[PDB]
Amino acid sequence: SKTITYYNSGAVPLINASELPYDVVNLAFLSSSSNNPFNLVLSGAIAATESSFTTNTIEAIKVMQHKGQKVLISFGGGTMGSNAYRSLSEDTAKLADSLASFVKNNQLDGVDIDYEDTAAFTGQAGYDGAQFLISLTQELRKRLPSPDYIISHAPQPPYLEQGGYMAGYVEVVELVGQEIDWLNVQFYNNPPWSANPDQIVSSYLNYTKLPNMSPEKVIAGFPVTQNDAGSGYMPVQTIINEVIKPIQQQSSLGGIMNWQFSSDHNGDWIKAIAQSL
Repeated sequence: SKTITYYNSGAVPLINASELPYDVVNLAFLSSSSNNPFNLVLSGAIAATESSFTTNTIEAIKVMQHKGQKVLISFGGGTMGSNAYRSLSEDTAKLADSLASFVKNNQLDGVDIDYEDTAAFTGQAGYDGAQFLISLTQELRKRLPSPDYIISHAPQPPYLEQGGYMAGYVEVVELVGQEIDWLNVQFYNNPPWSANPDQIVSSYLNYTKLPNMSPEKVIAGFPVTQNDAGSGYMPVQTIINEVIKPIQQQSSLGGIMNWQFSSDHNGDWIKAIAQSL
């Protein structure tokens, strides 16, 4: 199983992650400028400017990588507009080249596609979101081959519900799941999954059985603290004993993701979770 975290807030120095039991750190975020959607800009504690990492970030990445940890840039995030994606969907190869260049020029291990434009799975966004994610994944994987590079996505549970109205990622995994390393499923901000372990477990198992998916390719994601999500916080003892152990009893568990690194005091959360894996 793998342990994954997102780094957006800088309240805890990034280099602290190099001494904690994380396998993957997603730097959040790279996203479209309001100006021109094909110009990608950085946000969060990683950014010295819109186009550059801070000095401390650059060093922390090297130290993490020396430890055998993988560091991805997360593209997207919750604040990226559907209108920017609509434009990008008309030239995914150009977007892929920009992302691949950012990964290579900053010596990263790949990309996390944190895509949250739900309306593009319901016919309300003026572009086909599933075909966008399918094409973007193919073009990115062309430029960032396995197994040297990682491509993850971060879907929300409705995206993966067979037969659902917003199940865009069912189509995604059916067409290009073999090219995706794993899914960081956000079991938060999404009723009725939020803080509902029984529903999280049954859905997790269903997702591992989608075409091209497996336990290894599905990571269960949670907020560290109450302030990390509008809904879905659960104490770590509940995650362990009502999510992790029930999944381990029936299948295997690809891993645990959290939002977000700087909310975890002294790394206690990841230490307890890791232990349980």
